[PDB]
This record gives sequence, C-alpha cells and structure tokens, in this order.
Amino acid sequence: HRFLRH
Repeated sequence: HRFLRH
C-alpha cells in the first residue's frame, strides 16, 4: 500500500 516510516 504505502512505504514505511519511523
């Protein structure tokens, strides 16, 4: 769906 973020 979408990219990862942290």
